[PDB]
Amino acid sequence: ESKLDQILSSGELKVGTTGDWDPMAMKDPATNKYKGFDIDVMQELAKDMGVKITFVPTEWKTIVSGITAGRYDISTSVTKTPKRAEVAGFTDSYYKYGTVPLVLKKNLKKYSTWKSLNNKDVTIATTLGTSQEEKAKEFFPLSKLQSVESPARDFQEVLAGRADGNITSSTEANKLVVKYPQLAIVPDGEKNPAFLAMMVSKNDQVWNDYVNEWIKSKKSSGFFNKLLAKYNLKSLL
Ligand SMILES: C[N+]1(CCCS(=O)(=O)[O-])CCCCC1
Repeated sequence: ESKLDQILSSGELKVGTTGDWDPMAMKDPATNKYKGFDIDVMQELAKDMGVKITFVPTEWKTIVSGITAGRYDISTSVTKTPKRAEVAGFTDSYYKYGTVPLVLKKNLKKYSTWKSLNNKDVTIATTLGTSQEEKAKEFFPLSKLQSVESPARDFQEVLAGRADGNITSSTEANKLVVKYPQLAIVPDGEKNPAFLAMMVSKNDQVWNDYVNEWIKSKKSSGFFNKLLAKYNLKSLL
């Protein structure tokens, strides 16, 4: 009695999404249309299945519960975690991210390593009260900290030369180095690597297999790496 059967017979694929994640899954302000990388992924899957997508709004706090309860067939991208996998299935991953450091480009030879940013003479900008700030204290215990309060942005301090570096997700960094060509990712790998995947019911092997099969097929023609580039996004190796 797999969801695969129900999706094909009904002609409808139900997709749970928060719609508040630029540029993975957003709603267009005026029109209220869903757009973004995960939306295009789901459009392609429904096209290949010969079915229509139904978007089912949810929030971060309930999006996993929407899978467990059967409010939708599949989620948009979420971070795969052991805790989440106790209750939900995940598809294969198509996007790897982690924490990386940003500096001004001109200061690359000076700050080419994590260790170079961990020094009494270096200032690291952080955002006050965040997860990110706690990680900066872990990675750069010898450095001087500039902890600014939202809405002030940590990266703006780096732009202004008031701090030498900051850290953020590779996703955000990729976006920032696009917008501010004067910035660069310190090329010394990433910390706390993690993976985005779609959730499906933990108890429906047949549907889980079907989506993984489709992902494998798409990967063989570079579909996801091309779609990531469409959005100027890039997966870590
Ligand atoms: C970066 N992000 C997504 C995190 C989603 S997670 O699966 O990791 O729980 C964007 C939207 C709000 C929440 C934070």
